[PDB]
Amino acid sequence: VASYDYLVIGGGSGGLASARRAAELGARAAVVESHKLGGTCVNVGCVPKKVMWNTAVHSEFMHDHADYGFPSCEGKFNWRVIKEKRDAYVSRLNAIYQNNLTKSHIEIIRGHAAFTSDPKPTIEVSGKKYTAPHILIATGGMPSTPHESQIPGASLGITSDGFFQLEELPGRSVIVGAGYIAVEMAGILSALGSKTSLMIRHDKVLRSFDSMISTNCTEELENAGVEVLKFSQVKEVKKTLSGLEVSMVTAVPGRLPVMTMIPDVDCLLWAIGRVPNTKDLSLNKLGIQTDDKGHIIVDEFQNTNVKGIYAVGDVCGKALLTPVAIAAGRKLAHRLFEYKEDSKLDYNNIPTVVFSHPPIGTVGLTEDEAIHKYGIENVKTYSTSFTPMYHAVTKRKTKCVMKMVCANKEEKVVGIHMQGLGCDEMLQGFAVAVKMGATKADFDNTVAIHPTSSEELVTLR
Amino acid sequence: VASYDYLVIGGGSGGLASARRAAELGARAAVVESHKLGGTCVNVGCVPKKVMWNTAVHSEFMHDHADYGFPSCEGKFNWRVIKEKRDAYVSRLNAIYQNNLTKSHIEIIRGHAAFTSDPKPTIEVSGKKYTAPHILIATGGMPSTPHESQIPGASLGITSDGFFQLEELPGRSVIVGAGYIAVEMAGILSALGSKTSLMIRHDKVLRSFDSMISTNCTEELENAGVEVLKFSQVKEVKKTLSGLEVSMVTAVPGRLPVMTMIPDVDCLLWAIGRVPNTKDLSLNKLGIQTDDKGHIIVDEFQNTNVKGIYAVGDVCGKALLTPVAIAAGRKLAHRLFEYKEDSKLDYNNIPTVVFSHPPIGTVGLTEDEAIHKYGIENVKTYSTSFTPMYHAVTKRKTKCVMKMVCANKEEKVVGIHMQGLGCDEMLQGFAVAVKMGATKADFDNTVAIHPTSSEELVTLR
Ligand SMILES: Cc1cc2nc3c(=O)[nH]c(=O)nc-3n(C[C@H](O)[C@H](O)[C@H](O)COP(=O)(O)OP(=O)(O)OC[C@H]3O[C@@H](n4cnc5c(N)ncnc54)[C@H](O)[C@@H]3O)c2cc1C
Ligand SMILES: Cc1cc2nc3c(=O)[nH]c(=O)nc-3n(C[C@H](O)[C@H](O)[C@H](O)COP(=O)(O)OP(=O)(O)OC[C@H]3O[C@@H](n4cnc5c(N)ncnc54)[C@H](O)[C@@H]3O)c2cc1C
Ligand SMILES: Cn1c2cccc(=O)c-2nc2ccccc21
Repeated sequence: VASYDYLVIGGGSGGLASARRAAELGARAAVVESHKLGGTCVNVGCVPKKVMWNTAVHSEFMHDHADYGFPSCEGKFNWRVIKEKRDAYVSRLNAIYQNNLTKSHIEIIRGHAAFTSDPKPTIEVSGKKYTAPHILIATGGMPSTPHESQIPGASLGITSDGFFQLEELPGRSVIVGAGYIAVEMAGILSALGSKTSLMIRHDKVLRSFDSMISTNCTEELENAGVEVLKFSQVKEVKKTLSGLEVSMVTAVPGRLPVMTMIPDVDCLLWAIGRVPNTKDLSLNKLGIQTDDKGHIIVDEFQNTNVKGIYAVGDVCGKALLTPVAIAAGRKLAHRLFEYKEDSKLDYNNIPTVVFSHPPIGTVGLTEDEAIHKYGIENVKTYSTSFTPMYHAVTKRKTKCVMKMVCANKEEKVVGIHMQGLGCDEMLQGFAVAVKMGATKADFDNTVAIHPTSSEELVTLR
Repeated sequence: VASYDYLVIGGGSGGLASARRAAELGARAAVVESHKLGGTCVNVGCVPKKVMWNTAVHSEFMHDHADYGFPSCEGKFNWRVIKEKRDAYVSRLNAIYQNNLTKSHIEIIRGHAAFTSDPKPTIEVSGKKYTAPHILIATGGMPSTPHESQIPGASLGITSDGFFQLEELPGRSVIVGAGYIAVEMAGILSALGSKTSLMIRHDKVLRSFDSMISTNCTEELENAGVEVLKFSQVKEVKKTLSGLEVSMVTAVPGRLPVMTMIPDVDCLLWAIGRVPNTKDLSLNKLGIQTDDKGHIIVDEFQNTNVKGIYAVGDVCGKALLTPVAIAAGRKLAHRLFEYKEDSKLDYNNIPTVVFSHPPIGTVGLTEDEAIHKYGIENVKTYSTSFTPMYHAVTKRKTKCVMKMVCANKEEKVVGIHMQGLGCDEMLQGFAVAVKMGATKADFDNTVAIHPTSSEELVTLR
């Protein structure tokens, strides 16, 4: 049995970051990866998604050419052109992350790892065993699909995984789900010319976000040509001559349930959740604790219930973001290999961007969350809504909405929420300020940058 | 003589903001304006500049259409189309600012004000006199042009003022100056198809900015097709058959001076400085103090040397930005009309964006400024340079450069400097953090937003 200081299962965001930082501290480390380095984000996540978003963004701005004094464009978007370049870029990234490991002198173990029943924590890959005083589980998750038993034909639909295998633009797309991935997918497919529907269980998307964002994002989706099918879910999917037929039930409150057949669907995309990647880890061989969804349970230091075994990232089911897996991974490395006992990730005030159109930026508590935590008497929100001067000369419009959530007498900024042009690049700095415990006076004492959208956040009244 | 609590000379950024805030505090206020409300920013500054920048940005991104799988565009940009819409937008803004005053119950006095010799501070407009215990001078400035005596034919050139009167795209443009206005003008004219030169006295533009920015911006200008004429200045301008001939002298260090004639120039644009608007104020009638350039001298509370007379904004020659005039104006209002004796503008850590291509964002001290202030032993800078993943699929490239300047053991962030896509909307939040006295750990403790350019500022090493 080959022994290391650090065995890391999964060469994705969390695994790579943690192994690399451990190695910097002197650890003899190995990374196990059954597929491609970079994991979900690089291969079927953040990176390819962003490239597709950028493409969609081009399509959106192109509508404004004539308004800006430019001749109109020629017609045909070509999905295949961007797909090939996206693929190549992902390949470049894979090669880069492989090299990062090697130059870090981190061993790369190719294959699927599973734990053994061996007393001291030990894994097996392709018949070979490996052990370490410290084993990180960073296996991530994967897209959820409905069982055939619940929804006959569901397997005819694809997921975000399949999305990145698409070779052509689907003529007609139905996206099922109301979370950020669903929204991003629908927004991209629609902007690029797919006749797109987004099917949601209630009245708005992003219901976990601040209500202003939930409302605005749903509206902007509709304004952009995305058909939002409210209080609707899939009952069955059937293969037809032209593509797929989606039978859905719509049950709007105050109305009667009605079943509708959606014909001629080229692409049915399930975006209804992620399942952790733990099924084949043989976690039970060591009594490693999971929840009923298969998420690995950890304390605030990413410890599992078993000594010498840790978990970070999507596999733990909390804040499923690349930078979060990375930060928890690095904090863990510092704790184990720099003996910083207090080293852990603070899961409060993690910023998120949703790449809708326009993009969404959020950090901290929703207004409701603040209300519950501080008391309605101790929360004061400031908000504004405007049309960015970018649109001063266009017939097409998007809105910018901003909300600042303040708590207590000092008006501590405990939440910032926004959607609008530039909001994707706008958030990071404000997240630093919020992390620092900025009050509203801190914002107001900061001189504005004009003319930008961002200045509106430091001149709210 | 009509008496008020507050007489404000100039209905621009600083004047409007100060009068409006005074009025909120109950002041009986009047604003004198000889031309259009909104002053320089609305009429011949920030707003129209930004619209033109947005137009130029379209042109830049259009080069990337085919790379993103879109058909190429048709050819002819039409300046006249955007000019008309820009003009209309400026007209809407004028009407808005007029209305803001009226709804604030601020009297609008149309005409040119000048002080009288009357003992108690009094102004005259169109033969009528007005007085107040508090008179704000907020007259702004105007573009500098060389005297014919120094440069024969200089009056054949225009300034940024003339820029916004242009009805067509000049075929050939020469911009003289190295500051942000020069850079923005050249960048816009060039992006829109003008054969553009930018003539600078030394080797780089923006020499007052951090050296990284000065260097990068000069390079990006060249990469974008702007001819940067280094160590060059105009000796004479002559009207020719086709347009203008610009005779310039170039004196590169280590070389001999050489005179070059630039023929067929349609647009020669002077952007070599701003002169304060004080010449016809009859400041001498009250002994109001100015410098040799005509700037009104003030203390930290915007007091002139004369009791009951104040000045804010470009007329004082310090930090010539709209948000600065606004903030100094409002702080002044609070001091005078809410009796907040400590109310004043902090002129440190004012953020600036330069709308080059890509945009520049800066706040705090350059590296050299930090070095001088803290000692080279007490300054640590972090920097990075990358190509934004937006360009992962394009043949055209721009860079993103970021520098964080840290001082002392705590590594207080005393400067942030950057150029790159999205940097215009990125800066504001970081400016709030820097104002708060953020250290590098504050940045590093902030979870990244991925994939963005902005995340690079919280993961510098
Ligand atoms: C469509 C989509 C878009 C997204 N966009 C963003 C975004 O814009 N910004 C953002 O912050 N996040 C985004 N995410 C989230 C993101 O990608 C994840 O949060 C991230 O990948 C989690 O890191 P991880 O290390 O936990 O898991 P992963 O990055 O998925 O890596 C886990 C790895 O372990 C391997 N593996 C699993 N089991 C084993 C085993 N038994 N043996 C050996 N190897 C194994 C896998 O093959 C894989 O490479 C997106 C996700 C999706 C699906
Ligand atoms: C081309 C250009 C682009 C710019 N872009 C930006 C930018 O993107 N961001 C930014 O923060 N700043 C920008 N600026 C700077 C900006 O516009 C000024 O800093 C701002 O206008 C200053 O405010 P002010 O109140 O001091 O002067 P002004 O806004 O110029 O207002 C002064 C006013 O007083 C009036 N006036 C003058 N004398 C008298 C008198 N004797 N009697 C009656 N009325 C009088 C004038 O007609 C005028 O309306 C730009 C400037 C230029 C020239
Ligand atoms: C931010 N931005 C873009 C981002 C990505 C792709 C574009 O094509 C684009 N075009 C633009 C046009 C005008 C103003 C901004 C713009």
